[PDB]
Amino acid sequence: RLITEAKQKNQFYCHVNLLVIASRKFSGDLSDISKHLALAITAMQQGEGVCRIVGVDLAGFENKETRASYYEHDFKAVHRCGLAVTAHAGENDDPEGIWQAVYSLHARRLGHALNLLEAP
Amino acid sequence: SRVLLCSAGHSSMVVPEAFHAVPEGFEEVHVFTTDSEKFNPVVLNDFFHSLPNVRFSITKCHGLADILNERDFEFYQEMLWQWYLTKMPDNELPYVCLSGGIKSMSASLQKAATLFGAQSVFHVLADNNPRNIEEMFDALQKGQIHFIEMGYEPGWAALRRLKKILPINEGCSRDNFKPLISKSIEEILSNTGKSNQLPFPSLAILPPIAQQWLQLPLSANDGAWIQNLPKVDLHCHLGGFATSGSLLDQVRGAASEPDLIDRTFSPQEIAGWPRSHKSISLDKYMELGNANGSKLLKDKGCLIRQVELLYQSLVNDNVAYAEIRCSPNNYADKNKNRSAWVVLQDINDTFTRLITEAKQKNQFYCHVNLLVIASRKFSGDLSDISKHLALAITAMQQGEGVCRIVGVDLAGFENKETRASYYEHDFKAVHRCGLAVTAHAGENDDPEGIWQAVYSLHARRLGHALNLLEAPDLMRTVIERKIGVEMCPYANYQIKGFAPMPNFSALYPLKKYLEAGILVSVNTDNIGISGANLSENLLILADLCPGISRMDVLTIIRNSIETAFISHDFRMELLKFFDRKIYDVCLISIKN
Amino acid sequence: RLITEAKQKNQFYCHVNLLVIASRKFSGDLSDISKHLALAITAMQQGEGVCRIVGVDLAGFENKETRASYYEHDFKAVHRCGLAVTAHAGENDDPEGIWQAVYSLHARRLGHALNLLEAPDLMRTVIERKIGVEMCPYANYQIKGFAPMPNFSALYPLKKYLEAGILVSVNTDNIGISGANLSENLLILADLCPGISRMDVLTIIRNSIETAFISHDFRMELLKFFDRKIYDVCLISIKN
RNA sequence: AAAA
Ligand SMILES: Nc1ncnc2c1ncn2[C@@H]1O[C@H](COP(=O)(O)OP(=O)(O)OP(=O)(O)O)[C@@H](O)[C@H]1O
Ligand SMILES: Nc1ncnc2c1ncn2[C@@H]1O[C@H](COP(=O)(O)OP(=O)(O)OP(=O)(O)O)[C@@H](O)[C@H]1O
Ligand SMILES: Nc1ncnc2c1ncn2[C@@H]1O[C@H](COP(=O)(O)OP(=O)(O)OP(=O)(O)O)[C@@H](O)[C@H]1O
Ligand SMILES: Nc1ncnc2c1ncn2[C@@H]1O[C@H](COP(=O)(O)OP(=O)(O)OP(=O)(O)O)[C@@H](O)[C@H]1O
Ligand SMILES: Nc1ncnc2c1ncn2[C@@H]1O[C@H](COP(=O)(O)OP(=O)(O)OP(=O)(O)O)[C@@H](O)[C@H]1O
Ligand SMILES: [Mg+2]
Ligand SMILES: [Mg+2]
Repeated sequence: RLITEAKQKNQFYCHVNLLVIASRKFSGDLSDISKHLALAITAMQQGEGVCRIVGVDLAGFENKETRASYYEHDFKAVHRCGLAVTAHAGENDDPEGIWQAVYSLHARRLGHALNLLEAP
Repeated sequence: SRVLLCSAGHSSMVVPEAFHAVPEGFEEVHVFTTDSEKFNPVVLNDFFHSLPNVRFSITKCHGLADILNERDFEFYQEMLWQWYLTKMPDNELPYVCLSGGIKSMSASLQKAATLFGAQSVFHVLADNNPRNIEEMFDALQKGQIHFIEMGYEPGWAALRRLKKILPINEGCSRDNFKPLISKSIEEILSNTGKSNQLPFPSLAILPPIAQQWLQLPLSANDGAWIQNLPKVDLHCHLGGFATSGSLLDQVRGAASEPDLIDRTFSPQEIAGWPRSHKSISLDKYMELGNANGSKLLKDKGCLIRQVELLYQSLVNDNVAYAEIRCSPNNYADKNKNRSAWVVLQDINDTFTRLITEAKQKNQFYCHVNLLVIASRKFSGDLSDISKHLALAITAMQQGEGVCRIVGVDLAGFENKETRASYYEHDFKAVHRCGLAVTAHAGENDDPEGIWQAVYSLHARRLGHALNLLEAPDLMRTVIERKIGVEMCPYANYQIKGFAPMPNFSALYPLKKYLEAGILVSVNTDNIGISGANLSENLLILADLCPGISRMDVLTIIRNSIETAFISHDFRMELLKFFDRKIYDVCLISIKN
Repeated sequence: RLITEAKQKNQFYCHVNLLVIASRKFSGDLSDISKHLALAITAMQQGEGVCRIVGVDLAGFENKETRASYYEHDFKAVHRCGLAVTAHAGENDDPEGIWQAVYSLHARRLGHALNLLEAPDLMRTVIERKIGVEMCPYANYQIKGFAPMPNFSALYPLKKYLEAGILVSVNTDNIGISGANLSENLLILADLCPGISRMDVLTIIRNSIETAFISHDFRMELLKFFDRKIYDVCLISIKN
């Protein structure tokens, strides 16, 4: 509605797309990842709209507890439907974890990841 | 009401002392007696017309005297039962006394009182055996005459529809007999776990005669009892309901945009439907329903009309719970901004609005839950099954509402490529979220396919699966894991062919499944395509599985309740309601 | 022999079945689990006898090192043969481990698992799949500690489990170590889980029958006899 | 076959 009403009066408007965060909790109810992935998959099917869901975010603690090497099975369907994958790598991003996120999770965008220079 | 019935023999003075039983007198009195001339109606008449408000009548059985023969006794019993049924008050049980006469007709009257109900069975006795009217007059004035009451009797609540279906029979002879009670009594036990398989514990409080009428084999004449029963349907496709006929016509008429619909196409008809004499292939069966479905339910109006008509058919069949299978993607299109999600939401909203409207008016309503069908390799890329799974998962999270999505449905084409052993990674999420899984594995699938469905997909129900006998280990693992199986007698009979299918020897294994303990259920698959609702689907078991009993029908209903994808609290509430309703109908359906 | 000689004189007898514990030692000889599984599978083939092997138990310390995320390859065969699996998830049973036991290990009945209250999804799965939980009142009360034991405010979850719909069975674990038989284990619930009723005890017995590893015909016969005996004892108690 |  905001984008459409800004376009109606012909002024500057910020096109906005949405990313559904698949947060890691590990304090129980780990089905939150599945719920978020399914919600994003069926939300992208809206079709119309200037604003639309374009992908998912791999937020949560980036520790070894919930890295990207465990959930390729979940994300095969996400890649099948056409949703891009973004991985948070702000803290304790071991090079092997980032490599797994790139190659097993097929992430097309890495969050932060300021320690890439250590692994050529 | 407040009626006496009594048996008059040599001494007719039993009728007045029976009349004086209560401390306020009665309203009507009728006495049945044999044809012997020893009994004097004049004594009863002179005692009785002094009270004109009391209607008195005498019935005599022609051709019977002293009842010294077995044929005499059977004729007297038949006549006395008919007379009791004719003089049965409409709403209230009558009073009856059996002090007079020999043991034969007294025991006959007691048995009749047990069979057709009696407000109070009592006995009258006196020390001096009064003969003249002043004799028992003085006896009752002093108090010598005592009233003997061995206890109230409720009788069997409904056995009076025999009066409706049998005529008055004023002119009778030695030919028109009804051995309908003797046959039940003989077949009580003339034939292990059948006695302990008692479902709906209130069935125990049923009359013993009713309890063993339930033990008698099911017959095609039990249609009214089957229809009046509250039933459960777990395999009912939404699309294959209004396939052809008037329902299809009105569904087409209620379209929002009638121009785009194709009213020209009609499905080919098989002679003898629904009791087809030739096997039909699965693709031909699906094509039989091409009139309705994806090519017609695209518009909102047709879908809403189909949902409303399906709910009306369900509630008109006395189905108290149903699990409708739907494929929202098949009725979705981006042309008018109609995704699968909004189609599913339309179905859910229509169902919940109908249920709430029917419940507010305090009418019988069918709680309906939805299953999202996840076809595999249907429209090209395999992303369709993942999209269906995600849609079902997201549809669960609605939470508030009467109708809710409870599980998903699967279908594998032939073997190998789509059986059960490839998508565990997909189904890990569907199991985490809480959805249930049902498999359509009935396409002559290998026992390994059923095994993978049971273990790899953790399916809680199996579609059809009529070939479990060849794999005893499969039967053992299905029974042990309490995995219910859903079979549609009409669809399975038409597609596969079961006796009395012409040129076919295979028998329906539903009876053997019930004996082995499988949580079997009876469903409809597609109502429109098969042309048979749940009632006749249950009724056809009298021919598909000869020797099945009414207890087996109630056990099938109980298994349908147990295997339904519902929460424990809701399951307990549904079980309580089903038990009460089943007791109510079984009390008032053995009448015929 | 004991059961047959009890039946011959026509007295009360206790039909017993055996569970082969798939124990863990980890001080060497890791093939012990495989040997136990094979022994149970072969012993099931005996066929005859009133007492027969009906399943296996995943006993031993349940630390994360030996959770149910590995031995699926072992237990595929045991599921194929027809042996039920019981998981001894007493201590340190994280929800992920119990979930793996339910789905990866296909456990038909769990041991203890008193911490299902905190996990709602796990409870819903356990209720829906109709898998029993074996909680021993005296053993859990002594080890874990619940009310009315001093300095312990944790409440026993048996009443909540029964209310939710869990197929809960009351057991003994060890008659000697705990010092209480099954009757005392059922009796202690009067104060361990206040507000529990006698009909709830009958429900517990029914759940124990339903979750037992027995064939359908034997289960029906057992249920018939149990209904008979329960009716008799209830009538006797109410008439005296 | 102790209101035939
Ligand atoms: N915030 C924005 N403001 C203006 N135009 C945008 C903006 N974001 C994207 N555009 C693009 O500019 C065009 C919007 O205006 P329009 O489609 O009428 O063409 P235009 O007027 O020639 O371009 P412009 O608006 O830059 O002058 C679109 O091509 C649109 O993709
Ligand atoms: N016996 C079956 N075997 C395989 N697939 C089936 C069967 N019955 C139904 N289906 C599935 O249902 C759909 C076929 O019907 P359709 O697509 O037209 O809509 P429907 O609501 O499922 O049923 P219908 O339209 O016939 O009333 C397909 O997705 C199909 O996979
Ligand atoms: N189609 C139905 N018709 C009538 N009652 C149903 C139906 N389906 C379920 N029930 C049960 O009836 C009750 C619905 O009404 P409600 O939940 O308010 O309780 P209730 O009114 O006391 O019971 P009842 O409606 O049988 O008199 C529930 O117990 C429900 O399980
Ligand atoms: N699983 C069993 N099946 C049958 N009888 C059993 C079973 N277990 C114990 N019994 C014995 O049967 C009796 C329990 O049922 P019940 O009291 O009704 O006697 P019953 O039915 O005459 O014996 P049965 O069931 O062997 O024919 C007890 O004597 C009991 O020792
Ligand atoms: N809480 C438990 N967890 C795992 N295993 C257990 C547990 N309790 C008993 N066991 C099993 O019992 C055995 C431990 O003791 P042991 O091997 O000496 O035989 P036991 O007679 O069953 O017990 P014990 O002799 O120590 O009293 C092992 O088989 C072990 O797996
Ligand atoms: Mg079907
Ligand atoms: Mg133990």
